[PDB]
Amino acid sequence: KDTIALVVSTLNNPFFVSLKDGAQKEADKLGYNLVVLDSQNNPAKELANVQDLTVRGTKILLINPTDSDAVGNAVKMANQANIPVITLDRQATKGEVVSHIASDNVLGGKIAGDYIAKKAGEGAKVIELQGIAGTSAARERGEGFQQAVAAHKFNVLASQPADFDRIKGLNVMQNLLTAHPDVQAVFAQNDEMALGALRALQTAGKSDVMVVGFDGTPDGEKAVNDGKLAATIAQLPDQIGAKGVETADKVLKGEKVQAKYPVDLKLVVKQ
Ligand SMILES: O[C@@H]1[C@H](O)[C@H](O)CO[C@H]1O
Repeated sequence: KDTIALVVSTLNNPFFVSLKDGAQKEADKLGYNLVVLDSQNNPAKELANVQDLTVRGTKILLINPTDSDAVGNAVKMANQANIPVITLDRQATKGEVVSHIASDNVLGGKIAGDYIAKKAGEGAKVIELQGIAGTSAARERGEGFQQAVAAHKFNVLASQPADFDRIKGLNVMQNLLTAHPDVQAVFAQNDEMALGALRALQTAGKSDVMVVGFDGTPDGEKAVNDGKLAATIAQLPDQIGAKGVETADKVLKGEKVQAKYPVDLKLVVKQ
């Protein structure tokens, strides 16, 4: 059996658990052996992971970068070892990559902002909880959101990273709340940060603030259904993982593939 490796940025996020499951299901279907390694949001750990795999008989590397710019060295190592690289969800700024599979994050950010404008109104006072700086995903969602900002004349009270993490999201929101009690809406660049922000609002007795997340994870969708989260932009993590293994199969089979494969987004609201 050929071995495909999946190096994921972290497993402490339901989104990446789903991405891993999607890849696992497809590997099983296509008869591949899937090795999963966790970089734990650490570029140093990611590099060590890739160095390790290059001598394990790995046929293809599926990588979800911890950082789009820092991952370059790891990609170049796979390149030297003649192991084809396919990036999933986040881009690699440097190094040779055969294919990239991800959502349109610029569109996602604009769509989230447009929905805020539709509910809280034009000129609304907003806070943005950004993802990990250095990732294409955070960068693109910010750009998209900025389009909605200019379009809807939003007043951005504060924008700050909470690293796609639920606990950091809670703490950052708690601190921002004390300095900006007049916030009307929050765009959280992923559901984990959105759920943390909701807990901060809960602790603070602020039920009047509209929160929009991103991912459509099981927890994210439940909160929308329970009326706590106003909306989330659903991605298809499982399909990103499956598409990665499928593309890996073609490459190994000598079939040529597209350099970029888009996966659809969907706005999710209650009802
Ligand atoms: O697209 C993914 C998901 O939003 C995840 O929750 C954080 O990392 C991003 O790159």
